Amino acid sequence: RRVVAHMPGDIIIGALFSVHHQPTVDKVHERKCGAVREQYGIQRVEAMLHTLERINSDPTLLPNITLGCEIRDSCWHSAVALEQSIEFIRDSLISSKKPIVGVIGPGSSSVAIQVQNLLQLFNIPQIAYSATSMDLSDKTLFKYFMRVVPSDAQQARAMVDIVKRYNWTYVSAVHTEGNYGESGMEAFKDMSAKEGICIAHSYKIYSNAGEQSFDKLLKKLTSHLPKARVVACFCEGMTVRGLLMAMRRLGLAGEFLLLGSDGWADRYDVTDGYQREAVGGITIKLQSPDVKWFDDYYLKLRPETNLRNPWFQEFWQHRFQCRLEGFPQENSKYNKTCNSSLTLKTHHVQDSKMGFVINAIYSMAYGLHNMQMSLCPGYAGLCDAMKPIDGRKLLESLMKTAFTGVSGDTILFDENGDSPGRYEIMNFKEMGKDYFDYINVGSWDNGELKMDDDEVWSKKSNIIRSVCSEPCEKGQIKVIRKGEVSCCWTCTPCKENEYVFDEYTCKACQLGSWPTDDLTGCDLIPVQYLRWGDPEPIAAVVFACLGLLATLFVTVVFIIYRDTPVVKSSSRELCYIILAGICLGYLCTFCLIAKPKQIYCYLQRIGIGLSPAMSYSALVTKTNRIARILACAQLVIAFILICIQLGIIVALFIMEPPDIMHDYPSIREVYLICNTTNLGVVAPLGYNGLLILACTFYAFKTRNVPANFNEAKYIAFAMYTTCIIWLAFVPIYFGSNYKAITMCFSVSLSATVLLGCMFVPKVYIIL
Amino acid sequence: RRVVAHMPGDIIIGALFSVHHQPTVDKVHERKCGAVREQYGIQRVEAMLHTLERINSDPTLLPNITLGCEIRDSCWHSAVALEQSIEFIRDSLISSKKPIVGVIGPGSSSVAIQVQNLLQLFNIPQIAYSATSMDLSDKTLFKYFMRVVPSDAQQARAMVDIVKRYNWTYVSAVHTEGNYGESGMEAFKDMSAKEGICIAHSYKIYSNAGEQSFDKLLKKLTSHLPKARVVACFCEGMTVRGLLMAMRRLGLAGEFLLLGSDGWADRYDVTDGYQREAVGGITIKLQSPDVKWFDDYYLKLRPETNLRNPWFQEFWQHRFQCRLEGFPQENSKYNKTCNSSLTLKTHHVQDSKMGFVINAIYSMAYGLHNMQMSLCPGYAGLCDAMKPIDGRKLLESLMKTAFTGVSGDTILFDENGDSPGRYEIMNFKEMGKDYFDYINVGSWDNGELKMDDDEVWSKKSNIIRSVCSEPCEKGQIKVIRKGEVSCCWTCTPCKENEYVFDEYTCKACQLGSWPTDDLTGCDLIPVQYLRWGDPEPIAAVVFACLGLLATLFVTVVFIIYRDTPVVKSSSRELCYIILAGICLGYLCTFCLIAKPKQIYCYLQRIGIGLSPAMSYSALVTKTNRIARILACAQLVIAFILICIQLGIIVALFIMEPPDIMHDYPSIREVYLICNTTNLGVVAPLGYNGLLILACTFYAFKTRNVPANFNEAKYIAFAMYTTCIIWLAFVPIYFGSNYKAITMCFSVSLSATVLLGCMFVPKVYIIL
Ligand SMILES: N[C@](CC1c2ccccc2Oc2ccccc21)(C(=O)O)[C@H]1C[C@@H]1C(=O)O
Ligand SMILES: N[C@](CC1c2ccccc2Oc2ccccc21)(C(=O)O)[C@H]1C[C@@H]1C(=O)O
Ligand SMILES: *[C@@H]1O[C@H](CO)[C@@H](O)[C@H](O)[C@H]1NC(C)=O
Ligand SMILES: *[C@@H]1O[C@H](CO)[C@@H](O)[C@H](O)[C@H]1NC(C)=O
Repeated sequence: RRVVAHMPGDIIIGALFSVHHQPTVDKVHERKCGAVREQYGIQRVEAMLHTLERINSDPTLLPNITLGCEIRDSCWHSAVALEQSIEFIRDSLISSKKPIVGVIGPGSSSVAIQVQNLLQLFNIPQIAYSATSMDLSDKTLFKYFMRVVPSDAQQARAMVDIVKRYNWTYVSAVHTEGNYGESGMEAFKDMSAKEGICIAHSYKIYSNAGEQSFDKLLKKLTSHLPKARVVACFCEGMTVRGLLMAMRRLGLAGEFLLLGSDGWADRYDVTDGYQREAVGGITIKLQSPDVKWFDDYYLKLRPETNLRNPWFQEFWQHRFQCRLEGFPQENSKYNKTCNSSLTLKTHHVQDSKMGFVINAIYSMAYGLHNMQMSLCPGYAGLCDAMKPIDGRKLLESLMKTAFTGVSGDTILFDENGDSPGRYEIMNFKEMGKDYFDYINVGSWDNGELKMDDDEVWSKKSNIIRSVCSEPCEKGQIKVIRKGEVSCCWTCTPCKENEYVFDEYTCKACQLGSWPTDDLTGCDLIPVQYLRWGDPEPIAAVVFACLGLLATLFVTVVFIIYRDTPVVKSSSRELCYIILAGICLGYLCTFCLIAKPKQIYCYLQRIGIGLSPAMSYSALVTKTNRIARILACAQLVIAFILICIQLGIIVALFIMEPPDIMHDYPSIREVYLICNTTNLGVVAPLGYNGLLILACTFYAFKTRNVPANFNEAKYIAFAMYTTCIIWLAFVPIYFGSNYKAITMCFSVSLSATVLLGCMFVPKVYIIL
Repeated sequence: RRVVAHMPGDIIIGALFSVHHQPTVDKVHERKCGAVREQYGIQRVEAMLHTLERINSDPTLLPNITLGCEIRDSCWHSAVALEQSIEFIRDSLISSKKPIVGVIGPGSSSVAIQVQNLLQLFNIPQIAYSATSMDLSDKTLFKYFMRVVPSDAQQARAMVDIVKRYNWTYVSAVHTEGNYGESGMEAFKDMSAKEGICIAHSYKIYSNAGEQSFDKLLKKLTSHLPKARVVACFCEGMTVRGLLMAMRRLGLAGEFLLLGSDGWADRYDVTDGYQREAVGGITIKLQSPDVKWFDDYYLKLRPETNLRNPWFQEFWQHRFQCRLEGFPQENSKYNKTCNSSLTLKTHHVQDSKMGFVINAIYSMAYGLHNMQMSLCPGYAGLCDAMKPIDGRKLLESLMKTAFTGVSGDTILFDENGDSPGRYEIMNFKEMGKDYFDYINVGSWDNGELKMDDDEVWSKKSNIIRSVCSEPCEKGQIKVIRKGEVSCCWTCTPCKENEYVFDEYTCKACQLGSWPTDDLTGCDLIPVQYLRWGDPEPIAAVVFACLGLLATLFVTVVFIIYRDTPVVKSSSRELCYIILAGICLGYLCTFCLIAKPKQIYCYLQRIGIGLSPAMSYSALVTKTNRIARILACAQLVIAFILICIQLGIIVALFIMEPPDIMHDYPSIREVYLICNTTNLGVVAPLGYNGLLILACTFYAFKTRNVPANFNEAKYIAFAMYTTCIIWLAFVPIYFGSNYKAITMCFSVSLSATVLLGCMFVPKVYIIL
C-alpha cells in the first residue's frame, strides 16, 4: 500500500532510501514511521531521480535503454526494509510490474546485512552507499553485495598508516563496544601486528556508561600515560564526549592525544564546550566532494512542479512548518500557510554521502553497460541474451567494472566487492582566541598517505614517540623481553666478551676472539712474541751471557792446565762432560726465549731434557767414584744415562707430537706456547730429580771430607742449597704462567750454582 | 497464480510439499514443473488436511481454535519453493489473506536451507520432516528451524555405537563426496576419536565415477583387507552399486563387511542381481511406524468427493493413466476413460516418512497449544496477547515442547532444535535358496542400542575384530607407535629389569628392585647373608680352626718351656706379641664371615688393621735386633707401630664413617657389605706393605745365616714366598667381588705361613 516513487523505464533499478525516521518500540508491529528525514532522505531520492534522467539523456552509455526506478521507504528499520524488499522480490517473480534488475542498498549496515540475506536468494545485485561494516566483506555469506564506500577495516588501515607515519610504537587503544567499535579494534590490532605497533590495553566502554565509569576508564588509560600518549579510539562521538568529561574532571589533558576514527569527524557538537579539552586530536572523514549537479537539480524544485516524488510535497510542510492548504497534502499539523515567496536555498546543506550515492548509481549503470557490451554488441537496445536478465552475469560484470566517478576519481571493485579507501585527515586545532576548529591536514587514498606534517604542531615539538623501548646503545646494549609487550626493551649491555649477534638476541663468539670497538663482530687477538726487552727476560739473558763467559774462561783454563794438582784433584777427563752440559744448559735459556717455532718446539725440549740429565749423570758418576774411594768405564755409564733421557724425549714426542699451541690463559689473552703439558715437563723433571736424589745419597756420605783444601764440604752445602731451590721453584713453576721465564731461570741458576761452587775454588787455587 | 490448497481456519499453518517433480534445466526460468509425485507428494497434502481436520475435531488441545492451511507446490526445486515462500511472507505482511503463523519445511535439505534463510528474516517458525543435513543444527545461522527427524550426525552416532558394540578398532571408512557423505564422514570421524576407533583411509568417490575408478577404490580398500574388514560407507545407493560392481569384478568378497548408512537401507534395487555380492552387510533406516490413520483417511478418497485438494483430480489421471472426461481436469494425455469401479487400494504403499509428517504437524499444534496455555489461560479461543502472534514466542514454546507422537514415542527438542534419533538396524541376510533379503536385527534409540546379536551370523563366527593391535602379552609386552595410526601396536617386550609402567609407556624402576612374575611392579631383593656352608667359606673356617689349634699348642709349649736353648735362640719375650697377632689374625677370618652389622663393620676393619700390623711390627723389631747382632726398648717401638695403624683406622672412621651398604654388583643382585672402599682397604694394605718391605730389606742382609740349626735361610725363603703371595693376591682381590672370602684367605694364609715357617722347626727341635 505504501507509496512508491516510480520512474518508468526498460531496465528498472530499485532503491531503498531512509525517507522517514526509525519508528519507536511502540509501533514495531504496526510499522508507522516517524518524521521525514531531510538530510538522509529526500535529497537521495531526488538525487537518483535526476541521475537516472541524466543517464537516460546521456548517449555515452546505454544508447537505446531507458532506466526506471522504484523508491520505497526504508525507515532506517530492518522490518520496513524487509517488507519493501519482499515487495521488490514478488514484483520481479510475477514479472517472469516489471523485473527489478538491481537495488541500491539501505543506509545503515545493520539493515543492509538483512536486506542482503533476503536478496541473495533471488540473484538481485545490491549496491550500498553507507554500509561500512566489515562483516559484509565476506563473499561466502553475502555474495551479491557491492560497496562504493570502504569498510571500517580501511579506517583502521588509515589510522595505522598515520601512526606509522608519525613513528609511534606503544599507543593506547580504546573502542566503543558493539558491532562497530569492537570489529574496528579487531581490524586495527590485526593490522598493528603487521607494523610492530604495540597496544597498551584494549579498553572497552559504552556510550551510556556512568561519569564514574568514564573516570575509571581515564584513570586506566593514564596508568601508562608517561609511556603511552597517543590513544586511538575507534570511538563513537558519545564515547569521545565521555572521555572529554573524564579529562576535564581528572585534568590529565595534554599528554592524551585523541586519535579518533569516524566519530568526532567534523561533528563539533561532540566537542562543543570542550574546545580546550582535546586540542590537537586527529580524526578521519570520508572524502565527500560537494556535487553541484544535485545543487542545480534540487534548488529549483517547487512542491507543485515536483509531482513525480510523492512524499516530497509532505516534506515541504515539515521543512518549513507551513501547511500548504492548496496542496493535496494539506497537513493540519502546521498552523500558518505556505507563502509562494518561500524558497529552499536557505539553510541548504546537502548530505555528507552525496558523492557515494551518485557513485553507486553510476556503478550499477556501468555494470549494466559493460554486461550489455559483453553480450549484446548488436542492437543498441535489448538483445536476445538480456531479456531474461539474470543476477549472476550482472554481478560478474559488476565485479570487473571501473570508471571515473562523479567524485572525480576512479572506482575499483576488488575480490570482496569493496571500493578503495578515500579519506581526509583532520586536526582539531586552536585559533588565535578561544575559537578552536577542525582543519584539513591531508588525505589518505588507496594506500598512499599524503599528510601535511608542517601543518600540525607548526614545529618539531610534536608528541614524543610513545614507545616502551628507548634506542639501545650501539655498543653492547641488547633488547630484553619483560613479558608485558613486544616492544618493552631494557637495554642491558652484553658481556665484555660478547658481540651483537642480533637486535633482540645476544651471543659471545669462539675462544680467543675478542669483540670490536662497537661489538659489530669479533677478531682473533695476536699471539705472544716472547722475545722482549722485559726486565725478567733481559735479566735471564744477562745471567746466561755471564754464565757463558765464565764457562768459556774456566774451560780454556782447565784445558790448558790439565796437569796441575788442583786440576788433578778432580777427574781430568770427566770435567769436559760437566762443561758441555753446563754450556748446553746456558744455551737452553736462549733457546726458550724466541719465536716458538715447530723446530724450536723440538730443540727447546731436547736441550732442557739433555743438558741437566747429562750434567747430573756426570755428577752421579763422580759421586760413585768418590764412594769407591771412601777411566774407560764411567764414560759408557754417562752415555747410557744421557741416552735414557734422549729416549724419554723421543717417547714423549711419539705420545704427544709437538704442535704450535695458541695457549689461552684467559679468553681475552692469546699467547703462543708449545704443547708441553704437565707430563711433558714432569717427566724430564722426574728423571732429573731421580739423579739429584742419587747424588744427594752418594754425597751426604762424604759431607765432611776436607780433602783437596775443603772441597767436599762446600760441595755438599751447595748441593743442599740446590735441592732446596729445586723443591721451592717446582711449586713456583706450577703456580704461575710465566713458564718460559721460570724454566730459563731454573736451568740457568742450576748450572750457575753448580759451576760457581765446584769450579770457583779450583780457579782461585790455580790463579 | 499457482493453485494453493486452502483450508479455512483462525490460526493458519502453511506448508510446502514436493507435489510435482523437479523441473529440468530447460525450464528453470519458466518454472514449469514435471509429473505429479505420488509417494512424496499428494499423500502428504492429504495427510495434513486430514490431520488438521482431526486436530480441529479434538477438544484435547486448542479448544476454540480452528486451524487452516495453505499448500503450495514445492517442486523439489529451490526456485519454486522460494517463490511460494515469498507468497507466504507477503500474505503475512499485508495481513498486518491471513497471517501465516508457521510453515512445514520442504523435503530436501538443500531446499529447506534456503527456505530457512528466507523465513528467518520474518520470524516464521519452520518445521522440517525430511531435512537431515547437519549444517542445519546451527542456531547462529538458522534460528527458526525445527526437525522432527534426526540429523545425519545421529546416523554416524548409531554406526559408531554398533561398531563399539561389535568391538572393532581398525575399520575402513569411505563416503560419497558432496553435501551428504562428506559431512557424514566428518561427523563419524569426529565421534570415532571419542571411542578410539581407528580409520584405515577416508576414501572419497562419486556415484558417477567409472568402473575403473570403482575398481581402483576397491583395490585401495583391499590394500589393508587382512587387517581391516569392516568398511563403513556413509554412502549413496549408487556408490554401493559401484562398490558391488568392483567386488564382483575383483572377486575380493567375504572379508569386506559393508556397513552402510541410509543408502541401501531397504532399497533392494541397489543390490538386485548382486545378492551373493554383499551378504551380511549392515544398514540403518529411520523408524517409520505405518500409520493407519492416513490409510483410513486416504483409501476412501474419490476424485469427485475430494474437492478441497485441487491437483488431486489431476493426480488421478496420472495415477491410473485414464482420462476422466467427465471431470473438469479432462487431460488429453490419457487415451482410455476412468471406470467408476477403479479403486485406489491397489498397489497402495504409503511414504516412508509419514510418521515424521504427522509428528511435525502435531509438533506445531502442541507448540501453539503450549504458548496459548502460557499467555492465554482465559478465553478458550484467542486472547489479547495472541492477536499479533509473533514468531519469537512461538519458537520459544516450540523449543520447550514435548508430547507423545503419532509414532508412539515422545518427541523432545534439544538446544539445537533436533528430535532424538530413532533407527532400525537391518542386515542383508541369505535365505535357504538364492533369496537373500533384508531382516531387522534390532533398534537404536536416543543413545540406547538394542541389537539382536544372536540373529546375525547365527553363531560366534562373526567377522574378526578388525584391529591393528593384537592383545599384548601381560608379561612385558608394551605397545608402540608405528606412526601410521593410533592403534597399531607392536607388542615388543620390556627389558628384563623393566616393569609395566603404562599400557603404551614402559619404564624400569630404581636400583636393586627387580620386577614381579607378571611385571606388575617391582620389589627389593633380600641382601646377602655371608654365613653359609659354601665350600670356600667352610674351607676358610677349617683353615682358621686348624691355625687356632696349632697356635694354642705352640703358645702353651713355648710358655711352659721358656728356658730351652731352642726357645732361647729367639726372643723369649717378643714371641708373645707374635702369638697374639697371629691369633687375632685368625679370629679376623671368623669376624668377616657373619652378618655385616654396624658393630661388626667396626670390629672387622679394626682386627684386619691391627693384627697384621702388630705381627709385622714385631717382625721388623726382630729383624732390627738381628741387624744389630750382624729388653725394655723394642716393646715401646712395637706399641707405637701398633698405635700408628690404630690411628689410621680412627682417621678412616673420621673421613668415611661406616654404614651398612646395600652393595649392588649388578641391578639383579643385592649383597650386604660395609662401606670399605678402595682407600679403606689400600691404606691398611699400604702400611702392611711398608712394614713388609722394611722386613725384606732387613732380612735379605741375613739370607744365608745357618745359625740355630738353619734358621735364617728358611725364614728368608718363606718371607720371599709371602711377598710373592701378597703381590699375586692383591690383583686377585681387586679383580674379583668375593671380597670377604679373599680377605679371610689372605690374612689366614699369611698368619699360617708365618707361624708354620718360624715355629715349626722350633717345635720339631724341642719335641
Ligand atoms: N557508517 C555508518 C555508521 C556507523 C556504523 C557502522 C556499523 C555498525 C554501527 C555503526 O554505527 C555507528 C556509530 C558511530 C559512528 C559510525 C557508525 C554505517 O552504518 O555504515 C553510517 C550509515 C550510518 C549513519 O550515517 O548513521
Ligand atoms: N534425507 C534426505 C536425503 C539425503 C540427503 C541429505 C543431505 C544432502 C543430500 C542428500 O541426498 C541423499 C543422497 C542419498 C541418501 C540420502 C540423501 C534429506 O535431504 O534430508 C531426504 C529428503 C531426501 C529424499 O528422500 O530424497
Ligand atoms: C621516525 O619518525 C621521525 C619523526 O617523528 C623521523 O625521524 C622518521 O620518520 C622516523 N625515524 C627514522 C630514523 O627514520
Ligand atoms: C569385545 O567384543 C567381544 C565380542 O565380539 C566381547 O568379548 C566383548 O563385547 C568385548 N570384549 C571384552 C573383553 O569385553
